Amino acid sequence: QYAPQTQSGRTSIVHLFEWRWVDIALECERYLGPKGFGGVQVSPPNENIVVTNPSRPWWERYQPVSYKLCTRSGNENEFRDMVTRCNNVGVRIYVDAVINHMCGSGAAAGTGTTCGSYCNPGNREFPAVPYSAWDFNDGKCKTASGGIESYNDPYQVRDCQLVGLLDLALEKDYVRSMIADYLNKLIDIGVAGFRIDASKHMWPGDIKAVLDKLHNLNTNWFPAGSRPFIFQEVIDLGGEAIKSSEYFGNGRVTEFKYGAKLGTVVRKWSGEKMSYLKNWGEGWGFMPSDRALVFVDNHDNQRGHGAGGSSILTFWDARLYKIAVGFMLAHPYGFTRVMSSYRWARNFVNGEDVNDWIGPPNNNGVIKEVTINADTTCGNDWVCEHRWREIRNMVWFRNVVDGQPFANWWDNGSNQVAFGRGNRGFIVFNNDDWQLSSTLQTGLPGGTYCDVISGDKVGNSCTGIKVYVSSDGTAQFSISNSAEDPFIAIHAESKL
Ligand SMILES: C[C@H]1O[C@H](O[C@H]2[C@H](O)[C@@H](O)[C@@H](O)O[C@@H]2CO)[C@H](O)[C@@H](O)[C@@H]1N[C@H]1C=C(CO)[C@@H](O[C@H]2O[C@H](CO)[C@@H](O[C@H]3O[C@H](C)[C@@H](N[C@H]4C=C(CO)[C@@H](O)[C@H](O)[C@H]4O)[C@H](O)[C@H]3O)[C@H](O)[C@H]2O)[C@H](O)[C@H]1O
Ligand SMILES: *[C@H]1O[C@H](CO)[C@@H](O[C@H]2O[C@H](CO)[C@@H](O)[C@H](O)[C@H]2O)[C@H](O)[C@H]1O
Ligand SMILES: [Ca+2]
Ligand SMILES: [Cl-]
Ligand SMILES: [Cl-]
Ligand SMILES: [Cl-]
Ligand SMILES: [Cl-]
Repeated sequence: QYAPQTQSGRTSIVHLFEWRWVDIALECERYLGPKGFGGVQVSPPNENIVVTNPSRPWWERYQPVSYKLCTRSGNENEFRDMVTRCNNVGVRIYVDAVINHMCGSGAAAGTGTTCGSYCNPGNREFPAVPYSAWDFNDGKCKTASGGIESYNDPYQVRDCQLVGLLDLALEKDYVRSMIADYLNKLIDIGVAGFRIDASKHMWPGDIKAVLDKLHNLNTNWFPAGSRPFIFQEVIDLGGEAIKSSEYFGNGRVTEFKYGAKLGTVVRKWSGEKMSYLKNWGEGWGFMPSDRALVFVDNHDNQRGHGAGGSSILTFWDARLYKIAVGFMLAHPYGFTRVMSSYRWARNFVNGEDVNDWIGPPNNNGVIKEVTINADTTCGNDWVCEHRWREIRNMVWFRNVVDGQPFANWWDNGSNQVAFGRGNRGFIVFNNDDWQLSSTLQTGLPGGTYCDVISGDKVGNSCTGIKVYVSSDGTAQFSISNSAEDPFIAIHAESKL
């Protein structure tokens, strides 16, 4: 469950948050395949309740009403087409599996659902699965309200309702089997693995019991005997009762400490400095690298949901975000996930974005297609960070340097740092309020290399900055603190 099952040599996934299946299929073919991306995390593909107040928020997709593959992203045929087309160009599909719960316990009964299935939340009836009251944890929960009152009590976190959502009785083989049947349908379609939503809210052994029922991956695209990649969403910043490590036996775990601490460092908040990153990884108290799924931001915390707070860097802070994403994609720690977002109208009231519910770009609730501009950006308010040169080229960097060790660290004792990956790549950052002008050991063979942050190698030449590396492996890096992108990255495949 720990191996990502990407094509050999492909080292990242992108979250194409709220994208439609046909757009992802096209994106695999025209972009992600050719640009070396390993895979796509998709939004929940199972039927959800329609939320009309507020009007179609993103988060309605975390309120399941059946396991039918029919959502605002598309129907089952479109989903299958996507998985087929993406796998056929070497880009894997990872599903966001919403398995801890069904919809809100206070929701109305009816067929206000994305495929038209009936449900009666008050009576715990989901006939399209089917589930009945017997399949939920209302009895087992010991709080007066039926909700989680204290994260200090692991029983309540797992057995009570998370924000009022009906909590499935994951101890029951019936429930485990209903979930496995859904996940196995997806595996047989060709999905490579799963993000297990809300894993903190399930017992590790209940998750294990579900995972033990799972098929091997489809041999049209994977070697025989391949197990699905599992990454469990567990928020554990270091000060609550439930630990990430409780989940290591099932697969990887999201390391939320990563983006929280990196954001603080890059923002230079709380006295933090980039020079402190020399021992990034387990030296910062993180989980083992071979258990970690890492990311700068995710779909929750880029809009103030989940955890990390204001330190989280996002596309709204584009300059610093590119620096953080670049550091992450260069550093060997973890398996990397890059976010791909949409814009929304933020409205901060006493520090809270009261528009944090706004759903994807839409015409009257119908999700807009992703249009591609001549300059390779996207229209219709899709941000497409994974198309930014500075991020795409660092996705390629990580593939180029795969397997090479952290090497040749340098810092100025403040916020200028550099390091390499064996003899195959080197990166240099200036996050101080003054000039960087230093001659550094890169670990690379002598030659002239294209800086892949400012440009590209195009045939015989570089379209941006060029770095001349001496025969001894040293090079000067000159980066102004007023630079648009105050970091430079070179690697073996950017050499002229
Ligand atoms: C969002 C994450 O929440 C939890 O994280 C905790 C940390 O665990 C903790 O250490 C600390 O950092 O606080 C964090 C935030 O509280 C959780 O551990 C983590 O898994 C979460 N991310 C996962 C999980 C979910 C669930 O699938 C996603 O949550 C999102 O979707 C929710 C469902 O739509 C959305 O909630 C909306 O709907 C519910 C129903 C509503 N509650 C009202 C309704 C009912 C009855 O119907 C009443 O009984 C309730 O009392 C009412 O409040 C919410 O108000 C509404 O917003 C939620 O906001 C949204 O984040 C998440 O996307 C996943 O990644
Ligand atoms: C300076 O560096 C340290 C790591 O050397 C950062 O501390 C991190 O590591 C410890 C390890 O347990 C953890 O307890 C801290 O919360 C984490 O930040 C400091 O923050 C840097 O100031
Ligand atoms: Ca639960
Ligand atoms: Cl249970
Ligand atoms: Cl357990
Ligand atoms: Cl097999
Ligand atoms: Cl996540």
